[PDB]
Amino acid sequence: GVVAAAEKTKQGVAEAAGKTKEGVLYVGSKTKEGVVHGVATVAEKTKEQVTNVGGAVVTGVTAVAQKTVEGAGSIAAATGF
Amino acid sequence: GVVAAAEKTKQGVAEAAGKTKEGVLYVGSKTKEGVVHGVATVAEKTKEQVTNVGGAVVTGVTAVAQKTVEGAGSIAAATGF
Amino acid sequence: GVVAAAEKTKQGVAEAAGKTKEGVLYVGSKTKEGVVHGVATVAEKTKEQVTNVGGAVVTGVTAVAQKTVEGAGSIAAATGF
Amino acid sequence: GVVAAAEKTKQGVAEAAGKTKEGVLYVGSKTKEGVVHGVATVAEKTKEQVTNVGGAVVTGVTAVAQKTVEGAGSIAAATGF
Amino acid sequence: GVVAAAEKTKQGVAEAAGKTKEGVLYVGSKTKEGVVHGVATVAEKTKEQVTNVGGAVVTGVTAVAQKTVEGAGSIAAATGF
Amino acid sequence: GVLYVGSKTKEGVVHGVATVAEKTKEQVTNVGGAVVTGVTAVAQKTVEGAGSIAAATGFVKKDQ
Amino acid sequence: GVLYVGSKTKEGVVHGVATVAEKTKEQVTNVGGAVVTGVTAVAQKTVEGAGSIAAATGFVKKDQ
Amino acid sequence: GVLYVGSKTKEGVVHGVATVAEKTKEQVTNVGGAVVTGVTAVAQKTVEGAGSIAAATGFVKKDQ
Amino acid sequence: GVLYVGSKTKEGVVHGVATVAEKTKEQVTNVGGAVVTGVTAVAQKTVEGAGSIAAATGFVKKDQ
Amino acid sequence: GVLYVGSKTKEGVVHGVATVAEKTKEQVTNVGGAVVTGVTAVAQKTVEGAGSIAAATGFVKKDQ
Repeated sequence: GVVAAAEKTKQGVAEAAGKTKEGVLYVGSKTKEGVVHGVATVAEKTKEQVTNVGGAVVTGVTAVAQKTVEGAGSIAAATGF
Repeated sequence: GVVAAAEKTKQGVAEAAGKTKEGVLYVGSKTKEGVVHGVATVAEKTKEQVTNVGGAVVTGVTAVAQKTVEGAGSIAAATGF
Repeated sequence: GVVAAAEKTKQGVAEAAGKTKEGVLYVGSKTKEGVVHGVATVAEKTKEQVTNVGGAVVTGVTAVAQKTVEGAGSIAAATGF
Repeated sequence: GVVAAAEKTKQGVAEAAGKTKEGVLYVGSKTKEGVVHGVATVAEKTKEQVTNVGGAVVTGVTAVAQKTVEGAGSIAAATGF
Repeated sequence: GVVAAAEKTKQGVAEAAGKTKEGVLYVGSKTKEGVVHGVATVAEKTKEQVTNVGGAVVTGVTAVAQKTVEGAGSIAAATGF
Repeated sequence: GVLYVGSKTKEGVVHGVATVAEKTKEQVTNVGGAVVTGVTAVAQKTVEGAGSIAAATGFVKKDQ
Repeated sequence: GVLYVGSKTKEGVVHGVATVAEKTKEQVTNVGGAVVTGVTAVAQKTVEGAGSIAAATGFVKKDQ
Repeated sequence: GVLYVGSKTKEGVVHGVATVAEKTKEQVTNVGGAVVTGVTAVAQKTVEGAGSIAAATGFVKKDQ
Repeated sequence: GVLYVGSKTKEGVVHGVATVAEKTKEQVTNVGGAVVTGVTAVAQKTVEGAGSIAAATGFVKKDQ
Repeated sequence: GVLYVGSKTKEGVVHGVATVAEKTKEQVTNVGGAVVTGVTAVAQKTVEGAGSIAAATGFVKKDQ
């Protein structure tokens, strides 16, 4: 039994709410998951060599956002039998 | 039994809500998952060599946003039998 | 039993809502999944060599947004028997 | 039993809603999945060599947005028997 | 039995709420999970060599945000039988 | 020898203005004045002139 | 020999203005004045002039 | 020989203004004055001039 | 020989202004004055001029 | 030979202003004065001029 009321006013507002469940607000928010940012470099001479044989190799600048549910999550997996 | 009321007003508003469940608001928000950003480089001489044999190789600038449900999630997978 | 009412007003509004479930609002929001951005480089001489034999090689600037449900998700997969 | 009412007004509005389920609003929102953006380069001399034999090679600037349901999703897959 | 009321006012507001459950607000907040940021370097001569055989190798600048539910989560996994 | 290769430039730009008004009541009673309550995006590059208003919103000018 | 390769530039830019008004009541009674209650994005590069208003919002000018 | 390679620049920029008003009541009664209660984003690069207002919000100018 | 490689620069920037007003009551009764109660983001680079207001908010100027 | 490689610079920047007003009552009765009660972010780089206000908020100027 909720009641509001205004009378003999020049500017009146009557708000009446019985039950309320507010919700989530993301205002101007930020989120970063698995991020690289601003990787500056100055190298007069650069050399990068990779010699992979039957394996997994992951080089360079990498960013990964990985959600696995029922499996083996990895970035570089190698397996033999 | 919710009730609002306004009377003898020059500007009146009567709002009456019985039950309310607010919802999610994303106002001006940002989200980054698996992102690279601003990778500057100055290299007078550069060399990149890769010699892969029966394997997985992942180089360079990479960004991955990977959602697996019922499998093995990876970036570089190698397998033998 | 929700009730609103306004009387003898010059500008009146009577809003009455019995039950309400608000919804999601994305106002001006952004989202990035698997993104690269602003990769500047200055290299007077550049060389890139790849010699793949029976394997998987993934180089250069790559962005991947990969959702797998019932399979092995990867960026570079190699398999033998 | 929801009721609204306005009387003896110069400008009146009577809104009455019994049940409401609001919906999703995307107003001015953005979304990026598997995107590259602004990849500037200055290289007085450039060379790119690839020598693939029975394998998978994926170079250069690539962007992939890949949704697989019941299969192995990849960017470069190699398989033998 | 909640009640509000205003009378004989020039500017009146009558708010009456029976029950309220406020919600989460993220206003201007930030979050970083698995992030690298500002990795500057000056190296007149650089060399990077990797010789992987049947194993997993993960080098360079990497950022990973990895949520696994029912699997072995890793960055570099190697297995044999 | 200038070179623009894929460059960008924004001079006097209004970009990406989003707005939502949901179930908002509103009652205005204006008498000889200005009442602004809506979206308004103005973008200019050059506005040159003495005694000149370059962008006005809800303005009331009564001089002598 | 200038070179712009993928460069960017923003001079006088209003970018990404988001706004939400949900279930807001509002009652204005203006008499000969200004009332601003809405979004307003102004972006200018050059505004040159003596005695000049470059951007006004809710302004009341009554001189003699 | 200047070189801009992927560079950025922001001169006079308003970026990312978020605002929410939820269930806010508000009652204004203005008489010959200014009342500002809304979002307002102004971005300028150059504003040159004697006796010039470069950005006004809720202004009341009554000179002689 | 200047070189900008991935550089950034912010001169006169307003970035990331968030605001929330939830269930706020408010009652203003202004008479010939200024009342500012909203968001206001101003960003300028150069504002040159004698006797010039570069950014005003809730201003009341009555000279002689 | 200057080199900027991934550098940053912020001159006159207002960044990340968050504000929340929850269930706040407020009642103003202004008569010929200034009342500021809202967010206000001002960012400038250069403001040069004799007798010049560079940023005013809730100002009342009555000279002779």
